[PDB]
Amino acid sequence: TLNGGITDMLTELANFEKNVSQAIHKYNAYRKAASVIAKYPHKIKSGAEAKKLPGVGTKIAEKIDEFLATGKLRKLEKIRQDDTSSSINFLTRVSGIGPSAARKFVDEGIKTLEDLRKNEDKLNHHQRIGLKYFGDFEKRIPREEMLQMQDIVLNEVKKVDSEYIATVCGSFRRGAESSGDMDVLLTHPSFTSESTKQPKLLHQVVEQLQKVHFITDTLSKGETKFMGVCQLPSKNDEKEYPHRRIDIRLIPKDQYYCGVLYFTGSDIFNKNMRAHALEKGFTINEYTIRPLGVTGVAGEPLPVDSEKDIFDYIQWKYREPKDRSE
DNA sequence: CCGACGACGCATCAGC
DNA sequence: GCTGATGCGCC
DNA sequence: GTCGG
Ligand SMILES: [Mg+2]
Ligand SMILES: [Mg+2]
Ligand code: NA
Ligand code: NA
Repeated sequence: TLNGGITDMLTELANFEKNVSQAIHKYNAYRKAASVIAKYPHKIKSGAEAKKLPGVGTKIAEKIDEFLATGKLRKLEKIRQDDTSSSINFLTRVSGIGPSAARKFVDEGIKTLEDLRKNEDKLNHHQRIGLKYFGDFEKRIPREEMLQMQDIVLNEVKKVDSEYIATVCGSFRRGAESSGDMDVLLTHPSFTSESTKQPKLLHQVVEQLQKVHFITDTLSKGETKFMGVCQLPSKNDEKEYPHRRIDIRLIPKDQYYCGVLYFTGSDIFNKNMRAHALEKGFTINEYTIRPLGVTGVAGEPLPVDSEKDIFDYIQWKYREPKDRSE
């Protein structure tokens, strides 16, 4: 947090390029520089000092010099004043509304929270629920509450089938004091990379978690991935808990280690790792690590019997989940 | 200089 | 209905 | 926007 001002500035520029400019690589470049600056153990004195870090080039260096001198950035100050940009940036905060939908709504005059509420019939299902729990979804989940939700999910899943294994990943597994949402990896013996010996494996759990009124809403749902909303039960006279985003991901049992590496994150860590995998001649997804054959095509899945093995292939020393918060 | 930037599931749509 | 492209989101 | 070829 030594450079909190800088990283906030860069994160804001990242969100600008992603939402308004619709330039996904600029957004990624900014988020990368923010990440590598975030863990830099010195209070940065100059842009030139920052340019040494991987991901900080000439442009960001110049902005950091402007920021450190004045405490602001004129590029952001203007963007803060632009009506179209302020609108798009807000609309994109509703889950389900991306850069395209945001710009399309503004063209119709739908640009405020009030406009969205009088026009629910123009939102798809995801966007309606996103609008519904707009306030709740911007609150953080204390680890105390993550531990409660974990006990519920892990015990309800045990009740459907004793052989289900649920593992809460995300920043929770990274040991964070708070989480923005809950992330659940799910494995069952029947679902392997060889055969689905048993249908509705994800459905059964979703239905069970709905019956005990944990899962309250569904954003999207398929055979392997669930996206929805959940809420902790409150006692008598208690004000209710905020509604929380939950993601449940069914991964084949034998591909657990690539799956648990992947949803443990962070998102930037994964990208840095997967980019590095390519430089070392491998491609990594949620399922497998595969070699890159002489001409580009991915080879066959290499054997993986721990998270560390994936680190070994690409010549990385192992990094505990708590050290992946990039 | 300039090509490449991680990799994928689900909802949604256009084309046939 | 199927196939693929696009939008949005997950880490 | 940045970097490695
Ligand atoms: Mg999360
Ligand atoms: Mg999530
Ligand atoms: Na640099
Ligand atoms: Na959004």
